[PDB]
Amino acid sequence: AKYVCKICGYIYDEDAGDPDNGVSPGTKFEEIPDDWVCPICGAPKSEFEKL
Ligand SMILES: [Fe+3]
Repeated sequence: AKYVCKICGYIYDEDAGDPDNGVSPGTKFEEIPDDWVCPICGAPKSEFEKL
Protein backbone atom coordinates (compact mmCIF):
# COMPACT_ATOMS: atom_id res chain seq x y z
CA ALA A 1 0.00 0.00 0.00
CA LYS A 2 0.93 3.65 -0.41
CA TYR A 3 0.31 6.55 1.99
CA VAL A 4 0.64 10.24 1.28
CA CYS A 5 1.90 12.85 3.70
CA LYS A 6 -0.89 15.46 3.69
CA ILE A 7 1.57 18.22 4.48
CA CYS A 8 4.21 17.88 1.75
CA GLY A 9 3.10 15.27 -0.79
CA TYR A 10 5.73 12.61 0.01
CA ILE A 11 4.50 9.08 -0.74
CA TYR A 12 5.40 6.28 1.67
CA ASP A 13 5.45 3.06 -0.38
CA GLU A 14 5.47 -0.10 1.74
CA ASP A 15 7.42 -1.86 -1.04
CA ALA A 16 10.21 0.74 -0.86
CA GLY A 17 10.30 1.42 2.86
CA ASP A 18 12.55 4.20 4.18
CA PRO A 19 16.01 2.52 4.59
CA ASP A 20 17.90 5.73 5.38
CA ASN A 21 15.74 6.04 8.51
CA GLY A 22 15.67 2.41 9.67
CA VAL A 23 12.66 1.10 7.74
CA SER A 24 13.41 -1.81 5.41
CA PRO A 25 11.40 -2.52 2.24
CA GLY A 26 8.17 -4.37 2.88
CA THR A 27 7.45 -2.75 6.23
CA LYS A 28 3.74 -2.02 6.60
CA PHE A 29 2.80 1.49 7.70
CA GLU A 30 1.26 0.18 10.94
CA GLU A 31 4.55 -1.53 11.88
CA ILE A 32 6.69 1.60 11.44
CA PRO A 33 7.80 2.89 14.88
CA ASP A 34 5.49 5.51 16.39
CA ASP A 35 8.38 8.01 16.48
CA TRP A 36 9.08 7.80 12.72
CA VAL A 37 8.22 10.99 10.84
CA CYS A 38 7.94 12.10 7.23
CA PRO A 39 11.51 12.19 5.91
CA ILE A 40 10.81 15.37 3.94
CA CYS A 41 8.81 17.61 6.31
CA GLY A 42 8.92 16.00 9.75
CA ALA A 43 5.15 15.41 9.98
CA PRO A 44 4.09 12.68 12.40
CA LYS A 45 2.38 9.48 11.19
CA SER A 46 -1.05 10.99 12.00
CA GLU A 47 -0.69 13.26 8.97
CA PHE A 48 -0.56 10.44 6.40
CA GLU A 49 -3.55 9.11 4.49
CA LYS A 50 -3.81 5.74 2.75
CA LEU A 51 -4.17 5.87 -1.04
FE1 LIG B 1 5.76 15.36 4.69
